[PDB]
Amino acid sequence: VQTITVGTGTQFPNVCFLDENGKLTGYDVELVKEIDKRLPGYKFKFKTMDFSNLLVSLGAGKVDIVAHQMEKSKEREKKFLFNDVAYNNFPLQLTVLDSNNSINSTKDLAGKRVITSATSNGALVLKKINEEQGNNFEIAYEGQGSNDTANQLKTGRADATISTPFAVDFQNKTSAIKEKVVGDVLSNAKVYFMLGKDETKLSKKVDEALQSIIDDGTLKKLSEKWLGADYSKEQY
Ligand SMILES: N[C@@H](Cc1c[nH]c[nH+]1)C(=O)O
Ligand SMILES: [Cl-]
Ligand code: NA
Repeated sequence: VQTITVGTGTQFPNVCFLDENGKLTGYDVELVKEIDKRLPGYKFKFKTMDFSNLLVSLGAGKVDIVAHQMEKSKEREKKFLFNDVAYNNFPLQLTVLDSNNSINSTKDLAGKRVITSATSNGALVLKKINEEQGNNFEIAYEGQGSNDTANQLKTGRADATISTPFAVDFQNKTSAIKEKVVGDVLSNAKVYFMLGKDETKLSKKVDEALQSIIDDGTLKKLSEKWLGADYSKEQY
């Protein structure tokens, strides 16, 4: 039996987070556990870290796989292996306070400040748009607590962020700060596991397991539980 170390986070509610009993859980975590169950030649264990360190760790060989709703991009494919079978969609839109109707196009960001998560695909998508627009807006990276994305939108310190409907909808359920998506879909990447380029055997095994999880209806059930019925599909 080969031990596989999976890098993930703890700061994505319903995706990778610690519950009331200090147990790591959420969609990505539970999917990996389901995959492990179906691969008797492997044992999967987790290594939790800041999201921003996950691909630094993967690149240094300190984890074998990353599971954190990772969007496929050509930049990431130049460095890492993606498995073939997707396990979510992560369509990105500008996201604003529910009261704010001043922004639809990215052109409406001129002179404004956008807050995002360092190292995320959405940050890259925004960077490229900024450059296309002649550097006409500011991109900043969230911090913790009162400096997180939601709080900087609440106070007006940030005018917008970039996010996906399933995530926005879940956050809104319990928050005083209501966010909404606006405008066009800026990126429509699917979500996969990320591995080292040498890890072709493991990637194939993961795809076999994930396909069986799709085929028996388990992914439908897992996605309904964690993502909500509106975001739950038989396959992605
Ligand atoms: N989907 C993001 C990961 C993420 C961070 N926070 C929420 N999602 C990416 O591919 O970079
Ligand atoms: Cl196996
Ligand atoms: Na296993």
